[PDB]
Amino acid sequence: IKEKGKPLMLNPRTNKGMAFTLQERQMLGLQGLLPPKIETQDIQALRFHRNLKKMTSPLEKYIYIMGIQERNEKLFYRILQDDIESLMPIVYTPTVGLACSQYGHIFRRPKGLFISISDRGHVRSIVDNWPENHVKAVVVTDGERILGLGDLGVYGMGIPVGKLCLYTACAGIRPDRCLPVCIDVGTDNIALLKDPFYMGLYQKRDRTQQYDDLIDEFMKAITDRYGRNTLIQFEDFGNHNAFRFLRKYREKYCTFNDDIQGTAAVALAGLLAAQKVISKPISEHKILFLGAGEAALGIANLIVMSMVENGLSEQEAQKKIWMFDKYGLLVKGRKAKIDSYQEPFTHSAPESIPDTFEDAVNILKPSTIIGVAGAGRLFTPDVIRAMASINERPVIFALSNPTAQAECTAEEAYTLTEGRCLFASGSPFGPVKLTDGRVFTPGQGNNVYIFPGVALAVILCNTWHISDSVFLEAAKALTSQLTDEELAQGRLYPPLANIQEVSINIAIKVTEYLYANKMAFRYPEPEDKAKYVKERTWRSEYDSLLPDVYEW
Amino acid sequence: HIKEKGKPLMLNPRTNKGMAFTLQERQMLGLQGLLPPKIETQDIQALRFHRNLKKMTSPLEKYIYIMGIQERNEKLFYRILQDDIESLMPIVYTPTVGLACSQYGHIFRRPKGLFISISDRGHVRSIVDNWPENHVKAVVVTDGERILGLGDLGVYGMGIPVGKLCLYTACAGIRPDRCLPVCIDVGTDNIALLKDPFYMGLYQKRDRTQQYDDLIDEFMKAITDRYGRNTLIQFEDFGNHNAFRFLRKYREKYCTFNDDIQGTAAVALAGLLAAQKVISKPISEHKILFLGAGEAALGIANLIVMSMVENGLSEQEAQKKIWMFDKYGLLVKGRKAKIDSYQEPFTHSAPESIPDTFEDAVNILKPSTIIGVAGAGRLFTPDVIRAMASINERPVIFALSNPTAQAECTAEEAYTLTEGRCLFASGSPFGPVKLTDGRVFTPGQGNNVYIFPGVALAVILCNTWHISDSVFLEAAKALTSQLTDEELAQGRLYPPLANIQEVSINIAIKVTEYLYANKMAFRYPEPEDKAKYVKERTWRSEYDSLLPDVYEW
Amino acid sequence: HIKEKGKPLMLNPRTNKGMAFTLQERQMLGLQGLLPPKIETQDIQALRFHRNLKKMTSPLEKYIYIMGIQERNEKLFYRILQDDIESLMPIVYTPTVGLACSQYGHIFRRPKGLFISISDRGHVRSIVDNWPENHVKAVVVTDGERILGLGDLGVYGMGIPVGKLCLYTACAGIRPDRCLPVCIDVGTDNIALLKDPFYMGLYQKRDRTQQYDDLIDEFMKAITDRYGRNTLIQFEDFGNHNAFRFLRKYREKYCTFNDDIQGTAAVALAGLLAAQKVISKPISEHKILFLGAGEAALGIANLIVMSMVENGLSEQEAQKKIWMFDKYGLLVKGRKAKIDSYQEPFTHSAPESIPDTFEDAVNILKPSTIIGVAGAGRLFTPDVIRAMASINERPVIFALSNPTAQAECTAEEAYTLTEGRCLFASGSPFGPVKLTDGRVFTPGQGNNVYIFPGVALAVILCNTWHISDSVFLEAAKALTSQLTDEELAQGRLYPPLANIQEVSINIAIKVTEYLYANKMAFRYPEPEDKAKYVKERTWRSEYDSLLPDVYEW
Ligand SMILES: NC(=O)c1ccc[n+]([C@@H]2O[C@H](COP(=O)([O-])OP(=O)(O)OC[C@H]3O[C@@H](n4cnc5c(N)ncnc54)[C@H](O)[C@@H]3O)[C@@H](O)[C@H]2O)c1
Ligand SMILES: NC(=O)c1ccc[n+]([C@@H]2O[C@H](COP(=O)([O-])OP(=O)(O)OC[C@H]3O[C@@H](n4cnc5c(N)ncnc54)[C@H](O)[C@@H]3O)[C@@H](O)[C@H]2O)c1
Ligand SMILES: NC(=O)c1ccc[n+]([C@@H]2O[C@H](COP(=O)([O-])OP(=O)(O)OC[C@H]3O[C@@H](n4cnc5c(N)ncnc54)[C@H](O)[C@@H]3O)[C@@H](O)[C@H]2O)c1
Ligand SMILES: NC(=O)c1ccc[n+]([C@@H]2O[C@H](COP(=O)([O-])OP(=O)(O)OC[C@H]3O[C@@H](n4cnc5c(N)ncnc54)[C@H](O)[C@@H]3O)[C@@H](O)[C@H]2O)c1
Ligand SMILES: NC(=O)c1ccc[n+]([C@@H]2O[C@H](COP(=O)([O-])OP(=O)(O)OC[C@H]3O[C@@H](n4cnc5c(N)ncnc54)[C@H](O)[C@@H]3O)[C@@H](O)[C@H]2O)c1
Ligand SMILES: NC(=O)c1ccc[n+]([C@@H]2O[C@H](COP(=O)([O-])OP(=O)(O)OC[C@H]3O[C@@H](n4cnc5c(N)ncnc54)[C@H](O)[C@@H]3O)[C@@H](O)[C@H]2O)c1
Ligand SMILES: O=C(O)/C=C/C(=O)O
Ligand SMILES: O=C(O)/C=C/C(=O)O
Ligand SMILES: O=C(O)/C=C/C(=O)O
Ligand SMILES: O=C([O-])C(O)C(=O)[O-]
Ligand SMILES: O=C([O-])C(O)C(=O)[O-]
Ligand SMILES: O=C([O-])C(O)C(=O)[O-]
Ligand SMILES: [Mg+2]
Ligand SMILES: [Mg+2]
Ligand SMILES: [Mg+2]
Repeated sequence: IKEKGKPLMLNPRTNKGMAFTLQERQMLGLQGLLPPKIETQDIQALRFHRNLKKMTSPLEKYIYIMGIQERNEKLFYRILQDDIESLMPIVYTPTVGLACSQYGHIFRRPKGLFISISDRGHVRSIVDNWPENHVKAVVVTDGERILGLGDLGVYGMGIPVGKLCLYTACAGIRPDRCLPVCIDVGTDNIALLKDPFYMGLYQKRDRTQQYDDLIDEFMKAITDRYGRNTLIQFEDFGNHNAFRFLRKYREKYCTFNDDIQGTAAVALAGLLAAQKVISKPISEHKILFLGAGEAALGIANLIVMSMVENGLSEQEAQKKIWMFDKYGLLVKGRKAKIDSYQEPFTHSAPESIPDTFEDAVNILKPSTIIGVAGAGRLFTPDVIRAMASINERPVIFALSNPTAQAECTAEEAYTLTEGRCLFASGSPFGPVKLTDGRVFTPGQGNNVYIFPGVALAVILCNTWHISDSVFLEAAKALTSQLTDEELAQGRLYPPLANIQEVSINIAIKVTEYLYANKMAFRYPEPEDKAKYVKERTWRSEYDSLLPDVYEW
Repeated sequence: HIKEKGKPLMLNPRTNKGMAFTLQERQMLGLQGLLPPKIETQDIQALRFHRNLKKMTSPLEKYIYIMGIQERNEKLFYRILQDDIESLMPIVYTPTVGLACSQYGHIFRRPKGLFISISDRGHVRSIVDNWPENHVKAVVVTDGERILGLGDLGVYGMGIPVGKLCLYTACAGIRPDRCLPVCIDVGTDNIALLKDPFYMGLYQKRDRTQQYDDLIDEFMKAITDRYGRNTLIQFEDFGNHNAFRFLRKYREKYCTFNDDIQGTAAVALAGLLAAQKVISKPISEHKILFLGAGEAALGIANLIVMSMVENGLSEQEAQKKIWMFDKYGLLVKGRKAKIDSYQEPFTHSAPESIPDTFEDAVNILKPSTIIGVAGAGRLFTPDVIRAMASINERPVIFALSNPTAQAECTAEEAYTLTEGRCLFASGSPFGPVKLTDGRVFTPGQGNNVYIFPGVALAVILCNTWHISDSVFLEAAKALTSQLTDEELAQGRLYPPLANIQEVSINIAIKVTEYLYANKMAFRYPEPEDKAKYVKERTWRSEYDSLLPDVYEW
Repeated sequence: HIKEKGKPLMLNPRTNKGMAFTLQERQMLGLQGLLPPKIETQDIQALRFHRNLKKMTSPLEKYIYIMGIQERNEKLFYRILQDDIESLMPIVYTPTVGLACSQYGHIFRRPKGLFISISDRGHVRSIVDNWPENHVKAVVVTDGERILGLGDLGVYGMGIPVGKLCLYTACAGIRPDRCLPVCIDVGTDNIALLKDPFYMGLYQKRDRTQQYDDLIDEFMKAITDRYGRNTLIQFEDFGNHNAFRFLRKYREKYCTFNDDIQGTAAVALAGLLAAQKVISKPISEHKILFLGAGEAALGIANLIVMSMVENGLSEQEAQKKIWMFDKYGLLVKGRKAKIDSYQEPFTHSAPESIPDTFEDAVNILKPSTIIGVAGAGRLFTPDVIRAMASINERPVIFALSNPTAQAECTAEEAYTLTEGRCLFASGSPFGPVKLTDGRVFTPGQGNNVYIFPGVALAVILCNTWHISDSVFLEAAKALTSQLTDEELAQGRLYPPLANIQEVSINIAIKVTEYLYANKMAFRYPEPEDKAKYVKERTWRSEYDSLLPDVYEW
């Protein structure tokens, strides 16, 4: 450290609080600025857990926890490590959605970097104002699709912040390497345009060429300063923007879209867990999507990929996937629009065309339904019953976030199918106990299981581009951790409590893959990939700040 | 002008404006992108705070929130306090500060002052040199032995100096960067705190050896060696034995007063003088009974004596009108319970019947004014109050013990049980009391917050070197002289807390006029307009421009 | 963009522009008033420097002045060097750097690199972490045992790494903030320096135990642990024993070369190849006699062998054409004086008469080329030169020892005593020589300054991990291929120092083309235009704008 005195306490990266040793206090001029008491991290973690028990509302817990990030960074990640299953719903979905919805009302300090359309031509100067020099990972949003909550504008910054908290908490990616970015080009959210506390420009979303040119400039500005292999994770962008940006940049920059590719990886891993229980033939698979956007087309393309990898044709796989959007079932000649990514999953109309999603369950008789509409409880009791009628063990994935936007609950799923269904949710549900005393612990089909492990590997390997097949390996490495006990309880994913261990093992496997496929440019290639990744994880343990005094 | 730019301007609460950093400021000082594109006014920030607060329940949750602002955006903190000081005084000051000190270590996020332990001994100078501010003018110091009526809280007592200096700035516009809260940690005799794993002081019993005196000496020297021999040092919540002997040892050697003796003396008297204006009771017929013979008791009594002496009476026949009743019973000549030097002048020949209870002391001595400063709970019982309503047409009842739980009685039971005839003041805030007959009594708060800001400002601006007991007499006069007829007519013996800013400045003005008149001011030259002089040197909560001066040649 | 403003921008020579700080820059960055109202161009600053210099006498006074600039205004320093590198090369480099190192401690004002002593042992990491620059790409390191021909100068030798890295930037446009000069102090065997009170190293004799190897190891690890395993480490002036065993121990384990072996090998060869172009002497008839069998001797010999081997000859019959004559006399099989591993291939069966002097070795062996690398003075005597002019129509005479005093002979006495028939190169600079018959010979300087910049730039930009002897062979080819006919026609066996910038960049370009072709480059992606790639990444001496980006919304 180059600074001494009070600045060590005002900088949350360095502030240890009362856990500054007596030597550190004397040698760095902190003596008297701290109480005479000298604490351990274990005492601070305890103080935190005592105060958290007295708190009632999840938002109040979010303001407290996220407050600690701006006061004592080490302690922030220590309390996250202490019980991440407990705190995931608070720092992440669903509470982060509540946080974003009124970000401007709970604001205390900015977090991450803000690039506005008014800053077009000057984005380098902005990027140059970020104090950290060795940034390896960027999570960026323009706030247009923040979960199922729609266009929240600059309020969307809460999502990148949450994502990069989990980079560190799960994978042990260095916080000071992490850069959360919000692109502000306006918002079409009229409620926010008359909110006097809104933190963005008071304008409707700029959709001219200035938009595309701004994202170009942001991409050039980031890599110019930090490195051409700088990982840029796109999050909660609008459908149209999500896709064309992913394709326009995936060959030019080290990028991926968490909502398309990250979701695809966690969904499949869930379906591969389900298929290990069911053990049905790969020919008797009809997958029906509620929603035909980022998450739908993403998951679909990666299913096809593992089906092609595991037996049948590419054209055989696409006829097995069906999609029902806002306008009706995706069928050739339908009056409503079809984009180029929806083409492979749009089919010639069947005998009768469904009006509602329940009619589509009965007509198509699918073995698995997946909900990514962000449109609320559309896996109605009838849809769930009909799905349990048609299948001995139906697969119901209600992945939409947050909880209110979810297609159905864990209880609704396990009850109406009499404990037959294999269930995963995007937002976390607790264990379900049915009338006959059977306990079902639902798994969370959320891209939190992927993006950390993937990100760490891509960084540590100095990888330049991320193919769809990297998300296949993560999908395989996630399910390859699920034990027989955990699946006997109905979990299609390992427990959220072990997501650290899971994300590390995923990074190791994705590391091995990237090296074996000439995608790693970190010379020299390490022998023990396990020990390589494990000895490079950031730790929440306080470091020594004492200068090296010695001998002569 | 600022010496630093970039992220450090936001990490420093002295300089952080949040989204009130102008576009130009963001671009020139390298903040562009580090803040949301939104540019805000303090008015918008202020409004964000109030909507958040309306909306919390527990007073302690409000304390953690408001005091949090002081470590994020200092300007906004004081703007918040200024917007509605009466609302927030209960939260930042008595009683909620007591609740906060009682678990200071359970709610700790950042330190908020200078900590000088008994281990830090012979090295106090280097610790004072670790304080980042160069021009400190005002120290409030405690050892935590007498935090309100909550007794020995040790380092947990730091909450009190912090609160006091927030009010230096909020009431008198004394500059925060010139303010230094200090906690002297010599251990605590509070066994509950020694068993608490979150305690912030040394895990040891209160050191009462020579080393305690040697440490306070070294502190007084270290502070004045760095910041100046006329650096204001306010002693707060030190506990009877130490408060007095330190006041006397240092009052002529440094620029130092004890707030719990002299401050509370001045506000009590100002309350008694406001009471005199409605009663007009002949001076000879006055009789004051104190519940307690401690710091506040003896402080208030010495300023009453001085006021009586100034108005005709002699020292001896003024002291004869003051009785005191401590934990061992009434104070009379040759009792089993001890009588210290300061208590002797008020220890009189035993009456006919020596009372065992305080109610007996009322019915015997038949006092006109009753002052409670015991910190021992609800000792002004309904029967104590009734007896006062019987003996006196207009009984004066000052229940000054803090916090609210330790007060001798409420406003409710004072105004009720005297049939709205009493003249009442509390130490801790009470709301207006409506009696069955429809009359609405608004109780005034006899708390030293009405004194220490104005006096402190005057002393600082006048470069005063030593504070006489006579300054506090002038403070009391200055304070009561601002009480309007209409406010005295609703039962207020003090101006409302809502106006404590202008009251505090007016006190400061009057005290500077006095300090100059009596050749106690050492600021050259003497200004012509003392009102204009004080008013133009008050710190403002309005954001300063941080823009470099850019101009054409 | 800069992180700091105010006086610190002037106290840091990396950022100080002096009066070239624009009005806007002064006002926004808080420099207004700290600088004279005058605003200047680098052209005016440059002009101020040259008028001051024209006008000093002693070379050492010029060295103290120019090297002073590097610690005041770095941009201006390199601008100065760039304006006229040929003029100032004698002052900042050989020979005046030798004079400077010989009394480095008498002229000391500021330190100019990283000092790692044998006392600093097991703690080398913390010392490397004290260097304020985060992105070091190029280290030049010495232990001071072999500073030029001046031998063991200890810490006084630090002058040499400083000089080398100034030329990294001046010649190859390698970024100064990425450059780290290092001095390893393990004591000195120089008794004169141990008696000097101004000596800058430990007052102890050169430690030659295991701890010396353990320290160099720890240095190699500490540097690469912080800055990267492919961090270029140039070994300079280490002394025969250590130079070779460290080169071999580390050449395949780190990105490291020895400049006094491999650099001087490449420039010597480039000189010999330029000589071949005018003589066209059949390969079989070549015979090279070295005065010295040290670092430079063995380095140059190994690159000659490789060039001959590439052009048809075998290893054995190439080595048979190289003879060496050290301090003990000629090197032949089974002599009293020792023969180390690296010397064996060149140690041949004794001729008819074993010479006692070097002149005898010429008259016996009748060599076509004579190379002096003894650092032992004027050993190429008039009779040595005459004998060469007799034996050879066009004798090749390379007097490469540095500095000027230690050179084997001058240009004057080479061109004179061979009647302007010799092909000559010096290690230290000589002016043009006009003979009585009117012909004017311009001597070229066979000095490794022509190699280490270009090679270093290539290695850095190509992210090369290990340097093969073959890279230096390509450097030699690249260097001589820039020698024009007109320059070779005035007696230059090297391009002029005036053009060393573009020569150094062209070397770098050619070496990058080679490193990529032979899969030694690890910078992804491979660029299409290698010339454009190198040229667009050179550091420029032109001031950068330090203005915050201010713009309207
Ligand atoms: N669990 C996870 O890890 C994860 C990851 C990414 C996205 N999601 C969630 O998926 C949901 C949508 O994500 P997206 O990025 O695909 O959004 P999107 O805009 O790309 O896609 C929405 C799709 O759903 C359709 N739809 C909307 N309302 C409908 C209705 N009532 N009936 C039928 N179809 C309807 C739309 O027409 C569109 O095709 C959100 O709730 C989001 O938070 C979850
Ligand atoms: N309103 C104000 O401005 C203000 C200022 C200072 C102190 N106070 C309050 O006054 C109280 C005491 O302050 P202090 O510094 O004088 O304390 P202190 O320690 O100096 O003395 C307390 C006195 O009360 C007596 N006492 C204790 N218990 C008693 C009982 N049951 N019956 C009768 N007497 C009893 C003690 O013997 C002693 O004489 C505290 O609650 C404090 O918060 C209020
Ligand atoms: N137009 C105006 O508003 C106006 C006019 C004249 C002076 N001033 C102010 O007065 C100051 C001049 O200082 P000076 O050195 O001549 O001493 P001074 O004579 O003005 O003040 C006397 C002492 O009180 C201190 N002091 C003044 N204001 C204070 C505050 N708000 N909080 C704490 N301490 C305070 C000073 O540091 C000094 O030690 C300037 O900072 C200036 O802002 C303002
Ligand atoms: N970032 C810079 O500009 C900079 C400056 C000085 C030195 N260095 C580097 O320091 C290196 C020493 O270790 P290393 O980085 O090579 O280890 P490494 O090569 O094993 O690390 C591989 C990559 O992942 C990054 N990385 C390692 N641990 C990480 C973590 N916990 N979170 C996020 N990213 C992580 C590294 O920065 C590197 O880019 C040198 O190789 C040198 O190149 C970098
Ligand atoms: N021009 C250049 O680029 C360049 C590069 C490196 C070294 N040099 C110079 O070459 C000289 C030696 O360098 P080195 O590293 O090879 O030194 P070294 O210590 O490796 O060896 C010097 C050699 O010269 C021999 N020698 C010494 N005195 C002699 C004498 N009187 N007669 C014959 N031989 C004698 C020694 O025995 C030894 O073989 C130094 O002056 C040095 O400055 C020049
Ligand atoms: N138009 C232009 O002039 C232009 C175009 C492209 C890049 N650049 C420059 O190239 C750099 C990009 O760096 P990168 O991280 O992509 O590595 P890189 O691939 O450009 O360079 C390869 C290695 O050489 C180093 N390097 C480059 N120039 C150097 C110098 N002058 N001195 C010392 N070391 C040097 C780098 O740090 C890196 O380790 C930028 O700093 C930029 O100024 C300039
Ligand atoms: O409204 C603000 O800018 C800051 C609020 C806070 O720090 O609480
Ligand atoms: O206990 C600490 O040191 C910090 C606590 C917090 O920031 O809340
Ligand atoms: O500045 C100088 O000239 C010398 C400094 C020193 O000897 O330390
Ligand atoms: O953050 C998430 O959980 C996911 O990316 C989503 O958009 O629903
Ligand atoms: O702080 C106070 O309100 C007072 O000084 C007391 O001690 O009660
Ligand atoms: O520095 C030089 O010129 C050369 O490396 C030498 O050692 O003579
Ligand atoms: Mg998302
Ligand atoms: Mg008090
Ligand atoms: Mg050398």
